[PDB]
Amino acid sequence: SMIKQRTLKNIIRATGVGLHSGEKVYLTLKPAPVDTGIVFCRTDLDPVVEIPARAENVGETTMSTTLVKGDVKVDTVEHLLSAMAGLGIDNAYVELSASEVPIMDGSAGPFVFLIQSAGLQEQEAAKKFIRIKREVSVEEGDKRAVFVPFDGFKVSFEIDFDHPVFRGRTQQASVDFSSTSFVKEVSRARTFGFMRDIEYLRSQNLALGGSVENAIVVDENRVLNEDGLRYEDEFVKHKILDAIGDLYLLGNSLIGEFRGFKSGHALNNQLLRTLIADKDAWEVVTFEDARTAPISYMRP
Ligand SMILES: C[C@@](CCn1ccc(-c2ccc(-n3nccn3)cc2)cc1=O)(C(=O)NO)S(C)(=O)=O
Ligand SMILES: C[C@@](CCn1ccc(-c2ccc(-n3nccn3)cc2)cc1=O)(C(=O)NO)S(C)(=O)=O
Ligand SMILES: [Cl-]
Ligand SMILES: [Zn+2]
Ligand SMILES: [Zn+2]
Repeated sequence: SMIKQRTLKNIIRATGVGLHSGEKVYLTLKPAPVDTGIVFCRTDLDPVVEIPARAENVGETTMSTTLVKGDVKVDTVEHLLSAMAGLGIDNAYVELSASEVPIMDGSAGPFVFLIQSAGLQEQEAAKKFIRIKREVSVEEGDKRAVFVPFDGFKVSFEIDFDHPVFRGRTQQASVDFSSTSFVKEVSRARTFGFMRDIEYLRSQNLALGGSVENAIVVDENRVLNEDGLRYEDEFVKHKILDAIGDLYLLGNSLIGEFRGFKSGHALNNQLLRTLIADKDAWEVVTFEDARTAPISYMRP
């Protein structure tokens, strides 16, 4: 059959705290009709404020990706969006009782598991993909983010931390999703930050919810998490996870390749804005036969 749009098969509920705000938050994911996209809804507000998870609604990009509308925000959307992108969810309502998505364990793992426990539902409309037709590159300072045409979906990233826990380690990684599992090899990679910064971050209402329970906390010369890392390259794999979530603000799955060098949320969003504006560089495609497409998805 054709590759169909997907939504949730059942309502998902989760509770947690915002990484940056520390606020308790209830998250509810609900099915949504064809061509809705992913839409966040601040249900603590009346009337609610609904913000489509789209590049045009990105306000702040300092320490997380934040959506804004009116006076209102939804902070830290990237890890949830990474899970929804990795599982191929097109349409969903994401209700939140506070201004920040819960951080869970710092990775996309818990969201992936909650979604896959609920199940996905195919819908009676073709899934639309954005295919990169021409290279699009943005740079600022020593940072670079690029889309290049590629028959599939592939994400590469390089970091360069002047820090003794990072020097001599694997700071580059490349994942081609024709051969590597998002679920197994990317989704579990946790966010990370530095003990040196915590008093300063908190003085700015950042990382107020952060701890070893939801982040890899790096001290001056060692990782503080007593149970260790999930991947030897967990840091760069988390940057790949972040990039997948930020890229999903295009609103559709990508057929193309992303390469990041010290990119973060701000440059990722600048890349999306430049791609969207360079309409010669992309097109929207659908697949009447899943067998012949360059990307394939797990059973729903
Ligand atoms: C079969 C296999 C891999 C399956 N697959 C397929 C697609 C994606 C994927 C993830 C993100 C995006 N995207 N983000 C932003 C925009 N678009 C697009 C596609 C992830 C994945 O995992 C598997 O087993 N998965 O468990 S495989 C044999 O390659 O291991
Ligand atoms: C932007 C980014 C990272 C986001 N982040 C994550 C964790 C912390 C953090 C820092 C210190 C502690 N802590 N100190 C003592 C005890 N606990 C706990 C958590 C700070 C932060 O800013 C990201 O993942 N965005 O999605 S990242 C990897 O791209 O730089
Ligand atoms: Cl950046
Ligand atoms: Zn992150
Ligand atoms: Zn052009």
